[PDB]
Amino acid sequence: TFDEVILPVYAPADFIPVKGKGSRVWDQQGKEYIDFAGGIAVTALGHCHPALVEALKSQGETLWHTSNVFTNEPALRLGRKLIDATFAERVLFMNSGTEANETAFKLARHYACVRHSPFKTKIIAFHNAFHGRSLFTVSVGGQPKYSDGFGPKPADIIHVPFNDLHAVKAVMDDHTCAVVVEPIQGEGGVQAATPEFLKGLRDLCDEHQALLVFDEVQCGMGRTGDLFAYMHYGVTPDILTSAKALGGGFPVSAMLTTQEIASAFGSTYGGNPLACAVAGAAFDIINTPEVLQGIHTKRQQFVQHLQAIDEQFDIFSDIRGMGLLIGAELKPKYKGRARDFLYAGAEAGVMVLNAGADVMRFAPSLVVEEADIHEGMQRFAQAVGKVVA
Amino acid sequence: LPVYAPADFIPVKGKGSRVWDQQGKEYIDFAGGIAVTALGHCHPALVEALKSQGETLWHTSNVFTNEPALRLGRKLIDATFAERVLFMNSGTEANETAFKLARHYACVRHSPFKTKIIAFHNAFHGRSLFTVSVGGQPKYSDGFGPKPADIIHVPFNDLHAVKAVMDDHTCAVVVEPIQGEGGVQAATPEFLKGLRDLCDEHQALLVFDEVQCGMGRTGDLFAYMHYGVTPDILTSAKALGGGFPVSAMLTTQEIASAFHVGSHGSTYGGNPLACAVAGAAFDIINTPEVLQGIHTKRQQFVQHLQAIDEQFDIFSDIRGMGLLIGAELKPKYKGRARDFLYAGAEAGVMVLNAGADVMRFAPSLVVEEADIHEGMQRFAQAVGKVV
Ligand SMILES: *Cc1c(COP(=O)(O)O)cnc(C)c1O
Ligand SMILES: *Cc1c(COP(=O)(O)O)cnc(C)c1O
Repeated sequence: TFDEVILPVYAPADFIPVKGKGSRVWDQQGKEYIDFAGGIAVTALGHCHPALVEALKSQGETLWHTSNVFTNEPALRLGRKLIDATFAERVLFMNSGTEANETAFKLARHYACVRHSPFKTKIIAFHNAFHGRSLFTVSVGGQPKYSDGFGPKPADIIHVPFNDLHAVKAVMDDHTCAVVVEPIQGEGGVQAATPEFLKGLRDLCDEHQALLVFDEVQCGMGRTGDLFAYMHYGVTPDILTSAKALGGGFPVSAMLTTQEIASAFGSTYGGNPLACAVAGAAFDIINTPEVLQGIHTKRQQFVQHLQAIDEQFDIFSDIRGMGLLIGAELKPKYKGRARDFLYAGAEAGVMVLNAGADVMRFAPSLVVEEADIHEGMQRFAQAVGKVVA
Repeated sequence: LPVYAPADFIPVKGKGSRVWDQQGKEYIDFAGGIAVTALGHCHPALVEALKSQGETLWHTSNVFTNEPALRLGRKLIDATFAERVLFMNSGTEANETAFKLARHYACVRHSPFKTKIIAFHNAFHGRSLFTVSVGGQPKYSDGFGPKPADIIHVPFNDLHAVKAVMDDHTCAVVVEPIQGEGGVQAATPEFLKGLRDLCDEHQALLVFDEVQCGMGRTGDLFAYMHYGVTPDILTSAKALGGGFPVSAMLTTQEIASAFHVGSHGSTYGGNPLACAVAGAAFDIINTPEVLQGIHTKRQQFVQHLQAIDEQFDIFSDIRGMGLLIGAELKPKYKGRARDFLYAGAEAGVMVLNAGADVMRFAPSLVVEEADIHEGMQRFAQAVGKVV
């Protein structure tokens, strides 16, 4: 049915998920799967979490939609929660990570234009970066194969290697408006920024009067075991973007910044009432000491399994990432074959991810039960075993 | 300039075409959150779809399909020229997908140099850098650094201008069959058919932005059906989810095949919860009875607007299609649209603008006759206060 209905932009699994509860999912044939993928780090509280269902139902019988002309109570409440918990003084709500990034990039550009010079236009970004698939965001993204072939790209974007501080210093000048970076490049093989690199970015932005833009669409909202990855590093950005985990499955996103920067464009703008209600309930759960502590407990449970799998099958050269964003890089013998293990995983009843062709990625619910971790990782071990044999 | 609500106008509850704020003041909703809540607030069918799917499955990623998405895709394909659909979150994203597709199709089918996009003055297509550059308001596209190039703007309804700028290096013509933001201006039959013929001649794709005028708004499922002019690509949002963030890009198999695995496009797009709600909305809007009702209701609004002009002498033109209504103000009241809107709010009726000279109405497609009369009596009161 897929090939007959929707554009040839995706190559989906043979099975169709129909129901989810917690970190378990069922297809049309009733086959049960363990979810270590979370729809690519989106369902951070699992499927149909009672508190998120409650919020959806309660707001759903009250008010769904206002235009950006009006504010609404769920948006104001969520805005306040994000402002109180972060560096942010102002928040702008959208629907997707791409839109949040569009907003952040446009703001950095416009801030430079009005506060400094219309010629202050250079955006520094990184190879293997992913920021979305709109023309602008994909051009800021560091994957030419995704940005090629759509006509003239928005100009004045410069790409250098991730974690290469000297390259950044080399390209930055008084005509630079922003540095855009994922504190951890999720799609780009789960590579975390070094402390010196991220700190260095802050110093260079300060020097050249450019804005440091953190894309935390994937690595934000508790993913790393801190509310946002920047908190782990102790490096404060000028602008931050958040989505995916923000709504635990509901299409929602946020752009966070200071009042000084926001004024280039109330403490909150926009935000769908239904979306913000759900994101509010999601925030309330994730931003607790115990949930954040548990993310680190759960990571080591996952990592110990991956270490045991490697001890058995000689398969991983590296296990990396932060919190419940986990990357397992394949050894040279299994290079380029990440998709093979993902497919065998699904056959064994476990849903995993890739991060390029050389890396297995895990992004489960932040509250995934210990029992589900052990069962799912046993399934993945069997899947690995089938590929090896 | 921009219309913003004060601290004492915060909507907290909606029921049908009525809205209440924090202080419990009741409003009649003729705005629909800018033509979004096409079935009113908290419609029982849409609430039921939201709640039931909400207990089952909200989100899988696009490396999976889902039943609600398949069901909705099938319904759109069966009812339109479309053979393939791509689901996204917003009209902007749908337009991004459409414009990228037209560009990529030309690149692979003809030439990497076939890049020109023809768009129109006063057009609105969204607020991403690309979509706002295709949009026809330079004030909204200025000041964000280098714009994506090869976009040419000409006046809406000016066929000769289009003919003049089009060539073998043109990949697309992008147009709203009715320009909603741009003063509620409908394309003439000659103009829109002319666009089809020119796109045929130059092997360019005709892209209809029906984000505002689509999904029943005009009294047809899509505005293109009224005109009898079939586009190569169509975009839909707003009314599609009746308040739930959802959008769709509609095209043929031949065009869709230009995209391969990885060409696009989304994390949320194709969302099981979104598509279930949109399915329920589609099922209600795409019925002869609701679509007939839209024309009945339009005339009820128009008769009130005519009566207001008879008493107050404020309108020079009443236009639009279905329940997308534009009422242009007379020269003596140029630039007063915002003031009539705020006076409306004071009188307990929510209306829109379409530029500083035009009043816009985009109510629920099933707005009750009683709400129409009451709300327009409130608006007639608001007008009297202004004049
Ligand atoms: C997934 C992701 C995005 C894209 O967000 P959408 O919701 O797909 O628009 C952008 N940036 C990063 C780092 C991401 O991981
Ligand atoms: C409202 C509108 C859009 C924007 O859609 P979003 O959902 O706001 O991204 C684009 N084009 C037209 C014609 C519109 O009316």
